Amino acid sequence: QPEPDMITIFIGTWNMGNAPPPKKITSWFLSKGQGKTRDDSADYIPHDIYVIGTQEDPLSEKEWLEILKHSLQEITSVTFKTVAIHTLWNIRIVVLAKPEHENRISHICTDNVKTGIANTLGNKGAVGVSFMFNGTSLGFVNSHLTSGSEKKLRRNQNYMNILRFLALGDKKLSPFNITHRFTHLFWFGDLNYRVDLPTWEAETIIQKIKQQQYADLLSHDQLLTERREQKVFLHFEEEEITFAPTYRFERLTRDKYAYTKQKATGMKYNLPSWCDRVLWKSYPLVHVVCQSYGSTSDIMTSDHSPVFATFEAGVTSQFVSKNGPGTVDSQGQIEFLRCYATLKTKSQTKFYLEFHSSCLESFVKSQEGENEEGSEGELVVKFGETLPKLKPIISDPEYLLDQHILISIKSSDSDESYGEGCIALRLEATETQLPIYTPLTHHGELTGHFQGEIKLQTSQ
Ligand SMILES: O=S1(=O)CCN(Cc2ccco2)CC1
Repeated sequence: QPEPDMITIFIGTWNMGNAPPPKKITSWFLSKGQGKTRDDSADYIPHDIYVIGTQEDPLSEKEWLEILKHSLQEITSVTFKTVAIHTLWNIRIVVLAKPEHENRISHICTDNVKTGIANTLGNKGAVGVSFMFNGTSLGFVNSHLTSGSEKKLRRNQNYMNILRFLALGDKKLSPFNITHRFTHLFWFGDLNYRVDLPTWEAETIIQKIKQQQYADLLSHDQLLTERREQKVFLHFEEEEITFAPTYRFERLTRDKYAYTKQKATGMKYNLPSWCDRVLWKSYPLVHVVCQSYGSTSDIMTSDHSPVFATFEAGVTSQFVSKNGPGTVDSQGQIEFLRCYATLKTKSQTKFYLEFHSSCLESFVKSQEGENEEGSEGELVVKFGETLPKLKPIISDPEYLLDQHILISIKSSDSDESYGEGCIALRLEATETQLPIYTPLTHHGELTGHFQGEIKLQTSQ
């Protein structure tokens, strides 16, 4: 039985509004309703992995797992295996996989982050799961961010706390947060960003939704505008939204948006909004294609509609050679030429690099770089031809061209990372000097850039 080089992944997010689900939820897992929907001819074809995020989930883990498994079994005639389940308060993540994948999945991790302080600590935060699928690392985050149209900056702070503090993936990748630890990272949930239009415009917004005219609403969606201004979710992707706002509905129908202020809402308006979202970030030049992104129309127990997204995702095999794992493959090498980091910092410490990759036996520390002043005020750290030659464990180009090098630039004085990025080895040529580039981030915000040239030697 050959190992796959692609899988499909289902991502669901549903804020259940503290109510039990209806008896049939299959439309969610079939990607049927409004938006980018899945073709009927695929209904019996199981996804490889199903990741279900709920918020305001009133069920026990047992109760929800039985509903999920019975749902998938009815659709596909396959009995899915539970990879992981993790709950923080009423925020939950379930990962299910086809039974044939059970011995392809390992290194399963779960964690949660509680956001806020005092008043604002006790119901918002995130849960996550990570694991390896053969040679590919996968991370999943379900977050319930702060509510309210006038709290976008709190949501952005919630995001940074979650990516800083959620402890998933390989703990040896110590300079890197979750935005660099995975081949593919999916971040979804009730992100709670709203359509920022005046309250007086509520009925006009409803009119537009009835006409399926979303453009003047999406141009005011806080998540898209905050992303465009680089305030949140830097270097993440989202499919185009072509489904109606998923919040706030009257329960038991989808015919009415319930937007007006009530004692139950703290006297806040809830204008129709795309609260419920799926975003992703994959390493450079790895295959990832969104094949559905939409909302169900027939699940009406909550004031939110469920959201689905599905993806093709490239995966690699657990490579063994005569040499690595457990030795190098002298036929292989990675050289950096003429590299420099440009940093936004005001500090004047010396800096060194760390190179991390599962194609190395362990991470590699560089010598300190040479600091110069840039023309427009910046710090330029030059490494010259001084960088250590990296010795991959396997030299086969079918393995090495699919790998990635994570880079951290660290202060000599504090050993703290001032920026993290990632370089793909999926090059146009081997034995050839080629330009490389990554932006550098720290705590998910832009801190600089790293650019230079690479020269990769494989056994071919
Ligand atoms: O780096 S990008 O692929 C990120 C997405 N966009 C920009 C964008 C549009 C809306 C919000 O942000 C193109 C460049």
